[PDB]
This record gives sequence, structure tokens and C-alpha cells, in this order.
Amino acid sequence: ADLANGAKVFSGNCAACHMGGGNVVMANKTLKKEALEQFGMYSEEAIIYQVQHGKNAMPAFAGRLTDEQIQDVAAYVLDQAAKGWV
Ligand code: HEC
Ligand code: NA
Repeated sequence: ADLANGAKVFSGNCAACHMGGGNVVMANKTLKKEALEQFGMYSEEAIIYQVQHGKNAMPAFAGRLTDEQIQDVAAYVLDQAAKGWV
């Protein structure tokens, strides 16, 4: 993946909800590593899935973002989570 492209994707499409790695809609479902691991979401393929199909209040991004942008944002989120948010 292109992590830098991911970050741009994130900025425009994900951070209105996941501001600085949080979650303004459902405050237990953050992008922090510990949180992701609690729900079996700390993997590229898990995130790609979720971004593609949505879940509840999280919008689906299928055929709004390209395949490459969805891969790249997933890779960005895991890499930010691993480094630490904010
Ligand atoms: C508000 C309109 C959101 C936008 C825009 C995006 N996400 Fe989201 N996300 C949101 C909610 C309310 C939830 C909880 C859904 C549920 O009921 O379980 C989530 C969850 C995720 C997760 C999982 C987090 C975890 O389990 O701790 C990930 C990894 C995730 N969201 C990533 C993400 C990406 C990369 C986004 C943009 C492309 C994105 N989300 C948008 C709400 C919202
Ligand atoms: Na990855």
C-alpha cells in the first residue's frame, strides 16, 4: 500500500467520525490498537471488509472509493494504530 495516499483518504473520508483515532458516533469503537484487537478488527482484511460494506452507522464505501484507496486507508489505519494516534 501507499500509506501517504491512505492518510489523504482518511482525512477526507474517515476523520469526520474517527477524528484523531476516536469515534464520535459510537465511542467504544475507536481506531486504537487495543480497541481494534477487542473486536477482531486489527487486520488489513478486516478493515477493508468494513470500509467496503459499512456497519450500522458506518457508511459503506464500495464504489465511492477505488479498490486502491480502500486498501491504502486500511493499511494507513493499522500503521497509525501501531504508531499511536493523535
Ligand atoms: C461516521 C459517519 C463514520 C465514518 C465517516 C466512518 N466511520 Fe468507521 N465507524 C463508525 C462507527 C459508528 C463504527 C462503529 C460501527 C459498529 O456498530 O460496530 C465504526 C467502526 C470502524 C472500525 C472498527 C473499529 C473497532 O472495532 O474498534 C474501523 C476500522 C473503521 N470504522 C474505519 C473507518 C474508515 C477507514 C473510514 C473511512 C473510509 C471510516 N471508518 C468511516 C463511523 C464512521
Ligand atoms: Na497493512
